Formats: sequence, C-alpha cells, structure tokens
Amino acid sequence: MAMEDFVRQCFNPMIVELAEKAMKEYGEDPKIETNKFAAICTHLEVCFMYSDFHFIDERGESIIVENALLKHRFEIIEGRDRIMAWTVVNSICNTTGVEKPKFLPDLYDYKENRFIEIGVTRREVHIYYLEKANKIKEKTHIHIFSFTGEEMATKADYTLDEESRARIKTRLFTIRQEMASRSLWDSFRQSERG
Ligand SMILES: O=C(O)/C(O)=C/C(=O)C1(Cc2ccc(Cl)cc2)CCN(CC2CCCCC2)CC1
Ligand SMILES: [Mn+2]
Ligand SMILES: [Mn+2]
Repeated sequence: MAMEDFVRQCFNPMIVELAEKAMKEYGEDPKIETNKFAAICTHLEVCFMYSDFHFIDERGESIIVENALLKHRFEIIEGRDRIMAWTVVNSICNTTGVEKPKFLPDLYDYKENRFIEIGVTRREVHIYYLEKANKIKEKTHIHIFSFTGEEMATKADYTLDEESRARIKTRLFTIRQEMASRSLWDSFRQSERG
C-alpha cells in the first residue's frame, strides 16, 4: 500500500478533500508529500473529534450527545479558508470579548471562553508544545496529543472528559497500528519536522 492510498482509505472523504486543496493551494502535491498529506488529515480529524458530540445544556454545563442540536461547545476554526477563519474569530471576539489572538487557532471553547491550539505529534510531546508556545507567547490554550498515548496541555488542564480523550487516543492508536502492519509507520514517524 502506498501512503497515498492509505490516507484515502483511512480518512473520511471530507477530511481528504480539504487536505488536498490545502496542499495544492500552498504549492505542495499530496502524491509527493504523502506523510505530510497524512499529517494534515490527522490533525484535521482530531480537531473535528475534539468538537464532536459536545454541547452546552440549559445549565451552561458541558454535555455529550451522540447538526440538529445548535448549542455547540466548540466553534471549529481549522479547516476554513483564512477569510472565513478570521471572520469567525472576529465575531467571537466581538461577542464574548476575549482577546483576538495574533495567530489563527483551531477551536473556540464557549465553556471556558478561550481559543485552543491542537497539535498531533509523532515526536516527544514537549516539542510540538514548545514550538507552539513560542509563537503564542498567550491566552490560547494548547493541547498536544501523541501517537504514544501521552498528552500535554496548558496548566495540565485537558479541557475534555476522560472518555473523549480516550476516543481521540484510540483513533491515533489505530492509525499507528494500521500504518505499522503495512510498513508505513517508520517513514511517517521520521518525517515530522519543526
Ligand atoms: O501547526 C498547527 O498545528 C496548526 O494548526 C497550524 C495552523 O492552523 C496554521 C497557522 C498557525 C501558525 C502558527 C501558529 Cl503558532 C499557529 C497556527 C499553519 C498552517 N496551516 C495551513 C497549512 C496546510 C498545509 C499546507 C501548509 C499550510 C493553517 C494555519
Ligand atoms: Mn490550525
Ligand atoms: Mn493545530
């Protein structure tokens, strides 16, 4: 199996289409930078999984419920074009009064009233965390996940319940096991760069 076919069989076609456009528009070919194609899809998938099933009930408390339900706990900013991402961020700042970040985050959490930056790493978790805290310098909460099961989050506050975190980590565990059984893991593990 080529990594390219792996990606197209592993991820939802919606994630794949978004990832393909992002690479071409930035001048990269998903048929050439295949590990980067798989990394883009993975990060996107985790941002969507992170918002999945989370709403805010009548008490303003966080509920899980698995479109038709309109009180979402997170606004998804990743995946949008920059015009619309900045439009959503401004409207959130306009209406909750949080500070406008200088870099685009991945999500807004309406319960804690903060932006969130998500990282998914195959290197030691401190690394992606540092790369991101360097640029945020910083009301933007950071949460990194790894393919080994470790996480690192600002002030050791993981935002989500244990079960949602275990679902993300299970998904990453499966993605690693299936790449490994096809001899793709080693190359993917080595390709991440700072
Ligand atoms: O690094 C992350 O984990 C992450 O979520 C990054 C981002 O959202 C991008 C912006 C960014 C840049 C710096 C920081 Cl600290 C935070 C966000 C980087 C390139 N992204 C687009 C990317 C798609 C593939 C081709 C190259 C550009 C979008 C904005
Ligand atoms: Mn992002
Ligand atoms: Mn991110």
